Amino acid sequence: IFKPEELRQALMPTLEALYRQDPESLPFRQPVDPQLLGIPDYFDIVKNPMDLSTIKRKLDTGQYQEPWQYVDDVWLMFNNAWLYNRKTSRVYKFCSKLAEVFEQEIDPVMQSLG
Ligand SMILES: CO[C@H]1CC[C@@H](n2c([C@@H]3CCCC(=O)N3c3ccc4c(c3)OCCO4)nc3cc(-c4c(C)noc4C)ccc32)CC1
Repeated sequence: IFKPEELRQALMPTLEALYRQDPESLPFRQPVDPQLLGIPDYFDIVKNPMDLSTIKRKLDTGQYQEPWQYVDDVWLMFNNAWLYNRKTSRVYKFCSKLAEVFEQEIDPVMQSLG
């Protein structure tokens, strides 16, 4: 219902705001690799992986038809990390910071799109 360029122009700054977060975004900039990490149970627990680079690609390639699909992918990323990692880990606390940032950025944008 939305043109892919309008979605990208409006939404990409909110993704850029996540990428700008250092150290917090670094573990989220590429898909979780259970082979490199030695965690063969990762895809048992996380059935639908998501990360910043995959969200960026879906914006870049026109895979979102409406902006709540983008918001849902961002929250899928967050919920995957909170689900798999322990609350004392960097990834878990880093994820919480990304959620704080995203909440503030996505707010005016979703209003502007609808
Ligand atoms: C810049 O490419 C690298 C980024 C980080 C690396 N990676 C590591 C490493 C494994 C070595 C031992 C260590 O200590 N790692 C580490 C952990 C956190 C870091 C960090 C390094 O450096 C950047 C800031 O935070 N574990 C990770 C866990 C996840 C993850 C998420 C999200 N959901 O579920 C899981 C499980 C994702 C990436 C991970 C992988 C390539």
